[PDB]
Amino acid sequence: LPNITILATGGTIAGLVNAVPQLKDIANVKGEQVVNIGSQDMNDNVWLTLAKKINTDCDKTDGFVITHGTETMEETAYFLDLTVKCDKPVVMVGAMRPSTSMSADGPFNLYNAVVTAADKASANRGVLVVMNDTVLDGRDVTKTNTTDVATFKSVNYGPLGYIHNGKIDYQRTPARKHTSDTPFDVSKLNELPKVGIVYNYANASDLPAKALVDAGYDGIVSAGVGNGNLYKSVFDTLATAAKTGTAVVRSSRVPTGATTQDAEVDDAKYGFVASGTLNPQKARVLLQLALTQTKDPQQIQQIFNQY
Amino acid sequence: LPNITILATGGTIAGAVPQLKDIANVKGEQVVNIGSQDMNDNVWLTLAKKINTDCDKTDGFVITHGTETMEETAYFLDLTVKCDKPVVMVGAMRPSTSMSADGPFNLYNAVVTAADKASANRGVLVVMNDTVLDGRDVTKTNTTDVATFKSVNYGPLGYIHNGKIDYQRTPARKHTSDTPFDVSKLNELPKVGIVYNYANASDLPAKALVDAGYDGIVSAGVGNGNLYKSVFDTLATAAKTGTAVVRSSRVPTGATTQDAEVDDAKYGFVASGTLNPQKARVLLQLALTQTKDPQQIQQIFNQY
Amino acid sequence: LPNITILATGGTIAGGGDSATKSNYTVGKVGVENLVNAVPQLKDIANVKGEQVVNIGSQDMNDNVWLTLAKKINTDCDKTDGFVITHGTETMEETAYFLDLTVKCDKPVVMVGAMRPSTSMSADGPFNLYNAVVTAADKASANRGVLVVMNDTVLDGRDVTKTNTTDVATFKSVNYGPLGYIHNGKIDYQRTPARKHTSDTPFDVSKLNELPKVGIVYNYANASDLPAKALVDAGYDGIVSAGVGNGNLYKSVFDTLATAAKTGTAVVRSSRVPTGATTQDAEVDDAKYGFVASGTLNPQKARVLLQLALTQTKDPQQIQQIFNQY
Amino acid sequence: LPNITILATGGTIAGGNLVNAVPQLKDIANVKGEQVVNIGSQDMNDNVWLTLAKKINTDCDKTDGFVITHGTETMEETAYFLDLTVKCDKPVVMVGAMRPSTSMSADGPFNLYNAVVTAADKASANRGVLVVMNDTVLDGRDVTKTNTTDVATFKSVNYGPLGYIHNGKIDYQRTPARKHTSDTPFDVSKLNELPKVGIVYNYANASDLPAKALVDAGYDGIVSAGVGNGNLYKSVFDTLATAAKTGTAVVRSSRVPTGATTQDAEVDDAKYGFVASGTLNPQKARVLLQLALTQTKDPQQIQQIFNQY
Repeated sequence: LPNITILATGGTIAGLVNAVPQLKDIANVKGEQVVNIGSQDMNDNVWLTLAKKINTDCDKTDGFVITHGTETMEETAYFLDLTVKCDKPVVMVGAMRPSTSMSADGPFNLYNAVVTAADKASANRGVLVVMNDTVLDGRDVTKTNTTDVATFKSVNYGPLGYIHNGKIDYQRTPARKHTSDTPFDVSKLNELPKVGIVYNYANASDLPAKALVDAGYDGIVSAGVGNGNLYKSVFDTLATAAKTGTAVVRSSRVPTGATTQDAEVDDAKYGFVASGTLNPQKARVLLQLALTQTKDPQQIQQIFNQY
Repeated sequence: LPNITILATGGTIAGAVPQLKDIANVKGEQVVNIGSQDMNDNVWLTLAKKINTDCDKTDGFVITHGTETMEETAYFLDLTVKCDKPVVMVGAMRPSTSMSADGPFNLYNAVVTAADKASANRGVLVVMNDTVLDGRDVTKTNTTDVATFKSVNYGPLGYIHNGKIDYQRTPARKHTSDTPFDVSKLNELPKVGIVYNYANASDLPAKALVDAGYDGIVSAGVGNGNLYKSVFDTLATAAKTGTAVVRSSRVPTGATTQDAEVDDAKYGFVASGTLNPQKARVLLQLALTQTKDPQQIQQIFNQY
Repeated sequence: LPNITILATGGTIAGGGDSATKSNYTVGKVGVENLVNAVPQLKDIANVKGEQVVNIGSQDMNDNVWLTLAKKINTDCDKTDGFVITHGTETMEETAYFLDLTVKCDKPVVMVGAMRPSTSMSADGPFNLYNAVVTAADKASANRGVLVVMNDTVLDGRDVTKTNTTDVATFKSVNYGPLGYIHNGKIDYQRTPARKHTSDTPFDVSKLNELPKVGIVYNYANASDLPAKALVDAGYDGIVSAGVGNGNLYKSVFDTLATAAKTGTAVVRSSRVPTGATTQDAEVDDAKYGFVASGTLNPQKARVLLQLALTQTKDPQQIQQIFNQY
Repeated sequence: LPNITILATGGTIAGGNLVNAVPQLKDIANVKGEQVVNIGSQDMNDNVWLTLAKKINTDCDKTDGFVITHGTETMEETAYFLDLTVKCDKPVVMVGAMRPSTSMSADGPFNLYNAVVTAADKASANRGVLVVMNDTVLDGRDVTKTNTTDVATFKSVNYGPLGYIHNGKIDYQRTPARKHTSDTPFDVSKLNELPKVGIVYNYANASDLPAKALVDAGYDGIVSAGVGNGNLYKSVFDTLATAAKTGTAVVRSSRVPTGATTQDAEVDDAKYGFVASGTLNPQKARVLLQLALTQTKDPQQIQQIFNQY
């Protein structure tokens, strides 16, 4: 029986081997509370702590399972998918319903979560998210509904596998480079570059973007309209901010599809970076990491076409 | 034949479409000519006033418009148009010069819809990719796909095949002539901005708006309308002083619900239901022309 | 508190289970009682009582269960505030649309089921059950036709279908969307069906003892016409074709159906494609062959309407008007 | 430029050969074209399938890649057949139109440009047979028609597309895992007919006649479009259990459009000799069953086949 480590970052999602005695029939389960906060307050600090831990105790066990809140689970998963160097399955799991309500999704999610982490096939596929009998990759997965237990879907490329009765039928694996193939190492960092997001919409104010420049942010991510477009005010503010070193990334408020390279905006003339299929939140995770390597817009783009 | 007035706000989306002479006597006039990413309050008031002013001179209106903020203009017109004739919007996701451009057939179908007597009393309508969609619920789901506009929470109202519409639904929230919103006497609208939530979110953006005396702030929260700590503080205090705060969500479907995760009564906050951040901004604005009391905005937010 | 009656048709979707035959009235009654006890919270929103009308897996649903359910609901209308019917998920969408068409009662009738065994981890039964009761007890659910409540969403009997084989979120209205969503015991209703249902249809099954025979044939590359010929040779009143694309037919299937239609069999062209309408005279010249186009109705659902239409008329044009009204 | 062979199977999907209808075609490849057949896809059949496979596997060495024009109705069926039987390693891309070529906003022209664009990409190879529709690249195993009239109807409903196409460039982030093309034991080059496989539908009060008729005419295999996770109406179950006994191959699939029919979940497969088709819908599963029947009539082995391709 495999040894599996459950790393908690918050409250319990089930009720732990007491809560779900079935866990004992699939693996040797050990657990440790790494931190305790709501996911809406997730930060650089916790992020760095988790990747560090995973990298540290990586040889001490056969796989990890991370309980996390759902609010920003898509952010954390992507950051780990980029920064973890361990070659053992790292699986994230949460619950849409409180462990004390009727029909709590937590226990079964957990069990499937463990099952996934403990399957030899689950290795080498990146940081994984297991929700609603589905295995999802940390890159494409995202929360598509506010309350539904089925909210987590890889909206662009789809799931990796499905789980029935503790058996998984994998029929896909991600192509973009992840984990041990990324040049990203935070083992040595204590803080990450400052990157923020601004939203576009009709009559968009420039203050938010201006306020970010004046605080000297390293990076700004634009959640544009349509295929990455920006409202006049935001555009001007960002283009000058792209000439004073601030790395500017064009992404989109639209939940599926890519923000293509020089199509709607002449990225070249201004030095903007197109996020591709990464939503504002994810594009932010990648800008942050790239800004610990280079500061060259032409080099950040190449990063966005690879990871 | 019916008389149809096309109101253009941008470049063409077709080319024209000779088949249109088969369904209506079509008239048109440019109103503005901008990409929709720079759409603003001015164009809005202008479109509404015109619609309400020429309302009797036509059998129905068709508005050509860019796809980026269509869902925003649609809802505003949905709340402010007092005309009882069909108002329908169309765009094209492909340039008219392109192979397999969608604009031409989209426009045809748009006119078909405005010319159908059954299209009345349904609110402002968006017609794309052979589907009729209501102003409130429609949003852009994909950056480039021709089938991008979907009513992701409650579904479409009708589908069009060979020029006829199978209508099986009608929006229940109040719209057009049933709203207390009159923008005729207006030349300006309350200032409402939007801030995004995410891990480590900065409170600067939220701070800047407050410092500029914005009338209202819409939060695009994480999950069911939750806020990152810093943002939460800034916004809680801001509400104490008289700023209208609306919790909406960055998550594309599902409602941001009243008092589930955040204690709305305690902090003077408003929950937007199924309105996304950008649509939530539209109703908050108009709401601000009526009241400023949180419980009254909340009730407006439950009605329209 | 409202009085809600639960009519069960199969296994228990919440709790531990009996293993009882439940053919005995008294025992069936005790079986629905154990449900209330399995979901204590049900006591805070309604006085719940009930009985076991039948007990079969839903793969074995049949005309007889339907005539019974319909008659029962129509008969007990006065005695209660609303109905909640527990049903297996396999053919839930068929039963819902039959009731949607034959129920004359004006109180809410709501169907509910579960994709997970009630003894399973994270069983969905209990909460579906609770939310069905909430829906049945809400005065705003009145007049919306028969309803299916699953996974916090209120659905209408006409458009609802099962989209996935095992997902708890499988029930969706794939063409027109849901009617309302339930958060914390409250329903956000923003739509209501526009097609006539329940008391506004002319279908009365109250004196009926059996229904016209209607079967379904599938189309695919190289399809055989034997299945179609079998239903005709047995004298079926009607045949529904699950066609390819916009209701098209494979060559051999067309030939058989053309003759069937000319000699008394009612023929409805539907589609195996899970969303969108099979439209009149688009891909097939319906008027020349005497065929009916099903609209957004899928094969199973179109079967349900063709049966009812055949109690009224056997004329294709009249039947076609019916597929356009219900 | 690559030499791309457009094989057409019906009317033209562009034009109000196709090279003059889509001038842009010439910027990206050398187009040669033959009309292999001219039927509407609702009449697609075993003979055309046998013909198409042999063709591609014949002229494999003579070109850089294939673009097959096909009606939408059974596209998803041919796609899978050719996915189990093509032996070429060059890209074989399928494509069609949901709107008539003479139509306003016809989709055929751009669809075609993109199929050619797809067949010419060095990346598009070793991914199985492909179906390119509406700016998307889909494998022939999961792709299926989702709506009766929507130009966007083709989706791989269980696993997602292989890539997206913008301005002539493909962003591939997925390749199909199941074995396809050259890695399959399935060889049709010496065949003239395929085993006889039919489909029966399940629903409330379902008749057993359709099933009985296939059995009595001695079909080799039958595919059940079941309810839920492949379950069967009583009467149909019965007829089917005996059929297996009489040596008929029986595969449980589902009328439900997504998700998998699981083995020994709702029906005791071992007890009756049934095979559960997994994520294969009833018409995709007939294709695999026919092929598998050209190697074995053993249930346990057919199953295993449904678990590999």
